[PDB]
Amino acid sequence: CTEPLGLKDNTIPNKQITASSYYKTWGLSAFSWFPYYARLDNQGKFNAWTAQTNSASEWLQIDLGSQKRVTGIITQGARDFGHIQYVAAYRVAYGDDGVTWTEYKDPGASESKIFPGNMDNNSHKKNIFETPFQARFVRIQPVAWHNRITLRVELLGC
Repeated sequence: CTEPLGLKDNTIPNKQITASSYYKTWGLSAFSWFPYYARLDNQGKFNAWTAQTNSASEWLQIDLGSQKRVTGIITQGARDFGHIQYVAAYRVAYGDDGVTWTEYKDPGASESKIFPGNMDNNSHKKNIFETPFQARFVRIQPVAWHNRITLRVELLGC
């Protein structure tokens, strides 16, 4: 139960990947870093999701399309005009209706777990949830970043 859930191979459609906001270089639609570009190993100039602002109130939401057992996550950052960008730490939340959420916590913990993220633009960083959760929706909540909040993702499970 550690299989890719569909982000990298486009099985999860673009409309199912949303975010608090997305970046547009100098407001040009042509320079959009759409939420649905946040797919592992996405190639090209605009190959990742980048939040409009660098705030801990930003989030990337993935609708798996159906309930799945989520056991892990893999992330990458990206590069924009020679500048390395990536999320260095993040929390995870999940749910089934897309409007109510549960922040991931170790059993008995009062604080949501903060997962160690990337440290560069292309290396894959995998985290395994010691306590898998069942859910249709998953959101990644950046807590720390380098230059910009930028992500490419893949969720693992079955």
